[PDB]
Amino acid sequence: MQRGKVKWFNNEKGYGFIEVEGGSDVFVHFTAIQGEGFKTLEEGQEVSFEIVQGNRGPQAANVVKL
Amino acid sequence: MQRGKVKWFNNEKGYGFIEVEGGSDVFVHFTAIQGEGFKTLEEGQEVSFEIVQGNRGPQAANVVKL
DNA sequence: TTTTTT
DNA sequence: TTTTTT
Ligand SMILES: [Ca+2]
Repeated sequence: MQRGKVKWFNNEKGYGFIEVEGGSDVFVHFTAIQGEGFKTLEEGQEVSFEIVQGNRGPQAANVVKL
Repeated sequence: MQRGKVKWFNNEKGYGFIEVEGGSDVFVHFTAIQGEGFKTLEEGQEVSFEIVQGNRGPQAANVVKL
């Protein structure tokens, strides 16, 4: 196990490097990253969903990218 | 269940709207989105990790944002 | 990205 | 975002 700080990361390429004090940078591919990822939708994305009603209006539930 | 097409989604705000044929747009909060999210690292992020050797050299495994 | 239009 | 330097 090692501690480091992300040197840079490129979201188009899916990788970057971690800097380590007194050592070489370490390559990181996105698939190695733990934890929940960032949830987003792109303009034009086809989706299925359920409609529900909240106190501020209707909204989508169970939104699946088709 | 309904189908639609994302009209716009704002990553800073964490929400957007889904267009549906013949109906009002439907609001979508990011927390309603299903599937794995986008895995990324931000420059300067402190991380822990393990090192493994692939056929192009060492790389990080089990990368956790601290 | 933490809640109703762009 | 699909694999070694911004
Ligand atoms: Ca307006």
